[PDB]
Amino acid sequence: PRRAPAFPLSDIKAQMLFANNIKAQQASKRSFKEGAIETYEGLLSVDPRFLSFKNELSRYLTDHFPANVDEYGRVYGNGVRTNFFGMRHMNGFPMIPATWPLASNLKKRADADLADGPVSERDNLLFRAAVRLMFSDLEPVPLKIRKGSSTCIPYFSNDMGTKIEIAERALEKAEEAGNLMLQGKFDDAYQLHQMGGAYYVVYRAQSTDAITLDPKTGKFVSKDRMVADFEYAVTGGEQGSLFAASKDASRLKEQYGIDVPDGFFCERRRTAMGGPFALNAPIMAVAQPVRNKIYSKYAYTFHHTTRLNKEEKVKEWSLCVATDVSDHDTFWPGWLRDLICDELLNMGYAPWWVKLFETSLKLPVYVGAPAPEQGHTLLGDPSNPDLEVGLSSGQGATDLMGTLLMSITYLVMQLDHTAPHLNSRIKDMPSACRFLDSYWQGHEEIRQISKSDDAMLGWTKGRALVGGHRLFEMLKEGKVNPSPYMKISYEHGGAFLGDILLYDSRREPGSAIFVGNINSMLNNQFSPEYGVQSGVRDRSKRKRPFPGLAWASMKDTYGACPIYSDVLEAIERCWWNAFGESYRAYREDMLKRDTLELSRYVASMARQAGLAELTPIDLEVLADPNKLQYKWTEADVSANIHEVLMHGVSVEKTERFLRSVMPR
RNA sequence: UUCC
Ligand SMILES: [Mn+2]
Repeated sequence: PRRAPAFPLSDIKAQMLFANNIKAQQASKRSFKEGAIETYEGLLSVDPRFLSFKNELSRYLTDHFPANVDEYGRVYGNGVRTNFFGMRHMNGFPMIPATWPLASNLKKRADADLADGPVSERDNLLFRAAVRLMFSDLEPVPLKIRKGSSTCIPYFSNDMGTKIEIAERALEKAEEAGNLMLQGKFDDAYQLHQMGGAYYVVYRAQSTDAITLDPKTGKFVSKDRMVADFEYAVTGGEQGSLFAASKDASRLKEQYGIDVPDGFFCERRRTAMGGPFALNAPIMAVAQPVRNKIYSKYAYTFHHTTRLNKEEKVKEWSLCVATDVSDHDTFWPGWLRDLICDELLNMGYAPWWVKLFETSLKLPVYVGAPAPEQGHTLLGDPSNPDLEVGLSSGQGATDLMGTLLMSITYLVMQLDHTAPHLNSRIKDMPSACRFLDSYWQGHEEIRQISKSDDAMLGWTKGRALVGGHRLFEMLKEGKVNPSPYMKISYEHGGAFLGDILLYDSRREPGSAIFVGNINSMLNNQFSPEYGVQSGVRDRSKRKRPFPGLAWASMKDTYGACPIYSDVLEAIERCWWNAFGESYRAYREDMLKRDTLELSRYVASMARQAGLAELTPIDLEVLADPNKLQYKWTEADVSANIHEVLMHGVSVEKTERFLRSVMPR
């Protein structure tokens, strides 16, 4: 299957990915880096008192609150779905090495017995119907840009004025670039408009990962995370090795003189990709309108906000199945990319725009530093984009691509195993569209609520119900994958978008409730993914702008957890043992300081008005903008708060851009 | 130095 071409940083093809400015040049050369994160102002993640705190808190909570998950993966009782040892990592120090991204996932999919295209005409009609329902009758809106985000290849600018110019210039020259691409002139498109080149691979921390305590040895064991070396990555797995990264932290003592307590490990690192902003801008200009459409018209299956918002839907079901998808982004099929482009062309979308979109899902990737003495290599040839990495995280519409794939995959699962009587409803495009439009509004006996690779599938009373139970049973047995498209299983400890579905003795959706995940509160408060970046003066540009504000939304977010009170008290007690101070007081102080500092960023609130007008979501997002990247959408945040985190491009300009893209 |  052809190895992918690879070029060292020194090669002209890689050099061309970095503009002649210090930032870009430094991004190209950055070597492996690690170090303790500043968990909170003045507190490092490896501070002896903090690790002592984590040791005691994790053992105590695990021992006193064992998981309550039944044989079908439904959590009940204490609402706990696992041990609490996940907090035992030296945050800021990664597992070595991180993985090289797979240049082609075709073999990976084939070996996993996944299909290389819609397996039946019905499936082909549904995937295409999804494209028609999602990309039709879109309303333009201004292109919003995250403050402080990098434009990556080739400029690596973080300056909002520069980003706005890049975005406006891109919406203006997109057509010309796309047509150049239609002519096979990728180098031209890239050199003239910076549309193309590659994704810049950045390795991010998944701060908490599974750890178990071996009753026999009394030693802790970290979950092995398999990583691919360069050979494996460029040959799509045909050669090279797939092996377990080392999470052993002993090295930190010898290397940095850091004391490492027993049972503390290095963090799991995941690949993330920064897209070339000039190419992403014209894609984002279409993506937001699509989100606005599916979150409004198809709100039932796609717009999720609070625990109660989700609860109201699942309540009406007779059966709720919490699914789980294995490695969604790397398994995502390039044929769906081509199917989507093809259908957009049929709907009348501008060819040059579709070309831009298709190319963004075939782009080469530049690998920075997976480990010491490794990296700085471009995978793929920018002159002719042909990678099959699956779904690139920094592409302008990754969320939509995952949602489109999975939503139809789940529907097909329901049709295949429970509702054959609904197949006659899907005879052609018009009927497929009508059926999908109704299914997505929650009007059929089979339903779902989903977002990318997270979802809950439902069956009301009816003919499909009996099949629903058979499907659930098949998932429990876990011997046969219920889908030809992705590896699907049931989630151990069913949850949807952060909220655990707590069942009572009846184990039925009608008497079940969504509660926050208490473990996530712990991950967020004691294992953040980033330090506080106290050296970045503009807080709005930090990964964690106002960390202290989360204390004010805690009760609203986790109050419904059965053991909420208990955890807060175990924390207070353990923090006292470790620091000789009150954690609560410590947090109230951080809350006060950040509340005072927030007024400096929000025109709305007076030079000291409280948080009175802000919602729980507003607060969680100010403390962790990332949640606006996987949990909520712009519309869920008060407008004056959204302005703090994002800046937009003129409405007139995106409006003019959209008009030229969409169907006449 | 990404992406509702
Ligand atoms: Mn789930």
